[PDB]
Amino acid sequence: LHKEPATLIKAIDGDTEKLMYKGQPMTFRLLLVDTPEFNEKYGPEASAFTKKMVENAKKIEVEFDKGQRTDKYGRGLAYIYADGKMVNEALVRQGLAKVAYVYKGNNTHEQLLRKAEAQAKKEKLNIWS
Ligand SMILES: Cc1cn([C@H]2C[C@H](OP(=O)(O)O)[C@@H](COP(=O)(O)O)O2)c(=O)[nH]c1=O
Ligand SMILES: [Ca+2]
Repeated sequence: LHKEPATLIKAIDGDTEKLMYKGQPMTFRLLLVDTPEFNEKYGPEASAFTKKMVENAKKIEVEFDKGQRTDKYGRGLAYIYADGKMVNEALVRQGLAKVAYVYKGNNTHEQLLRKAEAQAKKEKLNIWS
């Protein structure tokens, strides 16, 4: 897989964000994770965590996996990086997301994110508390 440029347009919530990719605005849904909705427990925290991470970054990158690049809603499906740190992993490591929606053929970072979930779960963080 390879990283590609993008710039923040607007944070949306824990696992969706509006980015400019190849010069076009797109809503991106983070692969392999599920954050609570804003109205749910930990949803406000998930939203703030992603928003801070992507807004503070000097450099946003998108990384598509090997399979479908957009979902049935027109959202791009990617790993998003903020100054080289993967937002998908960082949410899971903090117990602000669950590993979820693992579909074969877009699951390259599955095991990395499960390792992070296991550690958030150990530490009883947030969703695991
Ligand atoms: C993360 C992801 C979600 N989706 C679809 C599955 C779900 O369909 P349904 O809308 O029918 O429940 C929905 C979950 O996204 P959200 O967690 O953002 O709602 O997005 C994919 O198709 N591919 C993906 O990789
Ligand atoms: Ca969600």
